[PDB]
Amino acid sequence: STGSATTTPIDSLDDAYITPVQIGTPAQTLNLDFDTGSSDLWVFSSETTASEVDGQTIYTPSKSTTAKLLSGATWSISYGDGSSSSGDVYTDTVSVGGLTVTGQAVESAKKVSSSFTEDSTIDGLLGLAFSTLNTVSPTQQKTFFDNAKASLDSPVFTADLGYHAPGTYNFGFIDTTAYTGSITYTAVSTKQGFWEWTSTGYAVGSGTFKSTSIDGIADTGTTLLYLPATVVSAYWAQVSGAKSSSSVGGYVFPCSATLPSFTFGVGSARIVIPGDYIDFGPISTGSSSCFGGIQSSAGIGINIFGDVALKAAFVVFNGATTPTLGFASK
Repeated sequence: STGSATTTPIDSLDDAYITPVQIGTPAQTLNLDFDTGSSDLWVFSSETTASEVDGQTIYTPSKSTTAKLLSGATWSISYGDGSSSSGDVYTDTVSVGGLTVTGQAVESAKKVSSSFTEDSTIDGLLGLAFSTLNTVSPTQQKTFFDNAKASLDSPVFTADLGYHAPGTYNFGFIDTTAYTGSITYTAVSTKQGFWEWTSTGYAVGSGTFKSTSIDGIADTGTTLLYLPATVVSAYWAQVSGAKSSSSVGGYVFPCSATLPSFTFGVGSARIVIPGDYIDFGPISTGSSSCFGGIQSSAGIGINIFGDVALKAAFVVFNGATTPTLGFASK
């Protein structure tokens, strides 16, 4: 089997991407944020505290003939940005782009934090990291990908995120028309439950490439590129007037600037992030100070290759017995 679904930016800044997902019988279609940095499939639901729902589409398990309460199971998750959600658990049929899993754990939110409530476009998350991070207790549950894997033509999924445009998540096959050149594969550590890999270095603009190992995670659910302070300082030093603002919470730059590209290494290969991808626009409406798309990971504890980096590439998440990650230009 295979599946293929279009993923669409939620706003003009590519702050996140949503992908339609069919849950239950008859299908209830919710727009979920596919997150390779977490391992819970959770949704706004008929059980979500009413004051915490503001425009989202909800899953109503009582209207699904295939829904079953997973008795005694609860879940609770926090994310790197301090947002959180929690609730109980159903199993139901879940389909993505024509690929169907029966008996998938669908985590129904009873509570969500304000950031989720305030984002009307995101109806929940679909985690695609390793199932060892799944938060369901007392019986940990598998991700959609792990459940699907044995049925897939090949045990892989791919992320092809667009810049200010739709893109694609494919399951079970590699679309050889979707990238240029060759895919370079690199080793993954699953020790922390993430798609964790080591970049071979970086360049700023047309500058020379610095060979240096940068350990980080491929995370479709994080908007920006978070790298060590040394690397980030070297980037922003090439933008006149750029500075780190403690009050704003990161590097800002004059909106009149033309940003340089940023290159990262994947083995001997190179992925180039165009300067435009690094512009996240005015810090507040009407401001001439713009927010940068490359920020320090110093306060986080891990480097994160988020959407800013990933959308410059065609990315293969290879879930073979020994997982690997592949990157191609496109």
